[PDB]
Amino acid sequence: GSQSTSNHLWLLSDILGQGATANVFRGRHKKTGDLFAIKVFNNISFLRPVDVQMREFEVLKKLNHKNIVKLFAIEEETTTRHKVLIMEFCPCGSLYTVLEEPSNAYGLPESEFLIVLRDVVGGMNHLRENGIVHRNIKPGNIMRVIGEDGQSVYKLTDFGAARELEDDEQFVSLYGTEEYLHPDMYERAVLRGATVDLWSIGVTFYHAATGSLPFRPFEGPRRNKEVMYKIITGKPSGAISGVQKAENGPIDWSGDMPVSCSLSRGLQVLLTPVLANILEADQEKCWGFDQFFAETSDILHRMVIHVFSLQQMTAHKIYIHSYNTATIFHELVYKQTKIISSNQELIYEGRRLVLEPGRLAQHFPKTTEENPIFVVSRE
Amino acid sequence: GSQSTSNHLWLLSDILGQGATANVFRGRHKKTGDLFAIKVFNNISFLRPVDVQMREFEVLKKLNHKNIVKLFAIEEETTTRHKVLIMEFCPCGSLYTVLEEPSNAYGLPESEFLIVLRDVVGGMNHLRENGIVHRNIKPGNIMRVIGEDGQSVYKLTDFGAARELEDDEQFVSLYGTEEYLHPDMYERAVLDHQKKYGATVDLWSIGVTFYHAATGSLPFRPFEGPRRNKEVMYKIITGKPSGAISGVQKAENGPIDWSGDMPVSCSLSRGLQVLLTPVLANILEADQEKCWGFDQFFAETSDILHRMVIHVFSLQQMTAHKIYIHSYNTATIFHELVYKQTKIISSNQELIYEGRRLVLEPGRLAQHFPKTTEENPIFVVSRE
Ligand SMILES: O=C(NCCCNc1nc(Nc2cccc(NC(=O)N3CCCC3)c2)ncc1I)c1cccs1
Ligand SMILES: O=C(NCCCNc1nc(Nc2cccc(NC(=O)N3CCCC3)c2)ncc1I)c1cccs1
Repeated sequence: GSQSTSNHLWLLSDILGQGATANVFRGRHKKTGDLFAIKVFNNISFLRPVDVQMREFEVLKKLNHKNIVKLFAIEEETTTRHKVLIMEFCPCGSLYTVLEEPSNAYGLPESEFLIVLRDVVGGMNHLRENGIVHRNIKPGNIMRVIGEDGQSVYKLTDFGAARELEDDEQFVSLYGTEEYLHPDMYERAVLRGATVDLWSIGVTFYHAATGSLPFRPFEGPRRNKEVMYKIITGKPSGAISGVQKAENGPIDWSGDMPVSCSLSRGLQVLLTPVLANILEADQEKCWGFDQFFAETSDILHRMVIHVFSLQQMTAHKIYIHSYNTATIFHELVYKQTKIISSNQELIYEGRRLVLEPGRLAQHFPKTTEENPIFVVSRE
Repeated sequence: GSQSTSNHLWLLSDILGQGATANVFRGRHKKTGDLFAIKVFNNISFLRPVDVQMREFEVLKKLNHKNIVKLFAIEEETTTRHKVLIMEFCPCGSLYTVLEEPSNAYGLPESEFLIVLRDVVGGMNHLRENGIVHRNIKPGNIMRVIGEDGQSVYKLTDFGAARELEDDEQFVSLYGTEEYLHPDMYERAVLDHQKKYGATVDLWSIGVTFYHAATGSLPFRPFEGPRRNKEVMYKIITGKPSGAISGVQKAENGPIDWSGDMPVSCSLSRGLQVLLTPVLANILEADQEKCWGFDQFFAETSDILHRMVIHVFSLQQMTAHKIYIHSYNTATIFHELVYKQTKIISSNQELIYEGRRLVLEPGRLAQHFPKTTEENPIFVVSRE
């Protein structure tokens, strides 16, 4: 069948998404023919507590960002009178289907990954500025939109398990007397969450970088659930992935990106610390947000100088800040090349290149994979 | 100063209750003049997420029981149009004020206590049947109402911190796929963690409440009292050896005196204490894997409520004894309970009732024993 509102119309066979509590359909405005995604809650859904039901509406009401799938309106279904959500339609689908593309079997292209990095981060920041916590971030609900400039824009959606956090202050005054409180209640209301998203993002970022999941059972994630729980909960600090090659074999843990990572070493080495800190179940040790945004911004504010090592026959991306000196450039070159700065001899556009030790990165000549700054070691 | 709605009117001076997010006032209905309690929220309270604000209302919409303060209507205040709660008014007040009665300084009388036990369990069962957790139960919240027989009825109220908890079991794959879920989320995604947790916090509060009612004292007492010294309070509640039902700080910065038993000054029969302490001990456990479930709690407490009393008097020590026994319990178990309180070996146990040696058949049921009273009790002497 079909359903509608006074402004929109959709067919139930036009499913875009299915979940425990709701479906999302592709609909059209009755007068313009403009496309929208309509989220409609199911009967099961109405058995949850009313205040829980109210959460998503309240969360989406708070958000308006380029990296959050846009809420256009809340309308009433003509027959049921049930409130539905009218949202931005993203005909390209999600980071899920992108990752299904073969060309992306060992990770997104470096530029597209950086896009993912920028947009997911921008979305998180927005959730954080609004006291929101999503709790179920996955490639499947990070939607892709081809922007004005032909470039992808990513946008978060599916805030079904989301909720607003509050500072404790409103709760505490709430209990007058403490003599009857449970220890936990006491701890919470007398003496004195969000990091769950950071974990999901960490895993999402891992998947985008490698085409693989960081933690997986030998049998695969869906089938071995016991194993999975031990892996993520028994994870050595600093580790980024743990895999089981054995039927009931031990977990091979790693602190670095796998060898087939689609990203340059330049970026791998920046990305790793970020993952290691967010993929920390112990809330004590996981990064807080202000640090997460700061470290990722530090990745995104860098420019790239393309280097090619002629002695090693390898290509390199140097992630440097526009204000960084040449001294620093050479140091970043050594970090990947293992050619001491003293022995680094450069060549640009067929002629030898010499850099004042105090020149600035934004005044280096323009480089490209096709036209890089060559390095060689001169003993 | 005063406020109003279409139907009710209250004077700001007539405050019945006062808290962080709301006040409760005594009002009258504009036509009938019937008294009611009215809960009015403060502005600060509206800074909370709307869904949180909703809860108390959505809770009170679900509840209907004799042990839960009744909701009459949700109306709007005339000047602000904010929603207010029209509630059953309880002139008598709460279990808290009852316990402020001099005669209750060492606990309630067995008769009230048993009533308090029954009602609280009844209400807590209603909450549990509706997935609710109160979270802030205390004598101050437990309202007292005179029933038709002149007997007390107790009723829960003040659901300011309450919420209705989702049963995770009811749905399949609430979260679509798990590969990206934080471990806590994964747990909820595949494992009654939240419902089992929320449940216990009310059990604890109920424990402290019953201990208070039975003794006139709080079980966990820093030397300066709970309000004065929160670090110790916490250490005591957090550091309590299992089986312990109280911890008291006798002196300043002194060690703690732990007890697994009721204090000797307790106003309850030993018959009742022996039954109550294991209940107190298993709900006053901070340890999730050690504490009782709700089901045990209900089974164990109803075990107490569905026992009959047989009044015995021991000629040995000249003392009276309440013997808590099930209508289906046998003579065998009766002499057992008697010895536990009397120390008279079962065999030496010679009984006298209404001036005649009582010969209990070996297997007859405690339902077919003589009806006793504190005034007409079975006497028991040793035949040595
Ligand atoms: O939201 C959810 N899940 C997120 C998805 C559904 N929800 C929305 N979906 C779109 N757009 C969309 C959807 C599906 C497929 C596609 N297209 C493709 O996949 N293509 C086309 C080109 C290659 C493959 C686009 N917009 C806005 C929304 I809100 C939920 C699932 C269960 C409860 S909620
Ligand atoms: O709910 C709360 N606190 C619980 C109570 C307030 N709320 C209600 N209160 C009554 N009745 C009532 C109350 C207080 C006192 C009395 N009477 C006395 O104290 N007496 C009478 C004789 C001697 C002293 C009666 N009914 C229904 C309700 I809802 C809150 C405190 C802060 C926010 S909420």
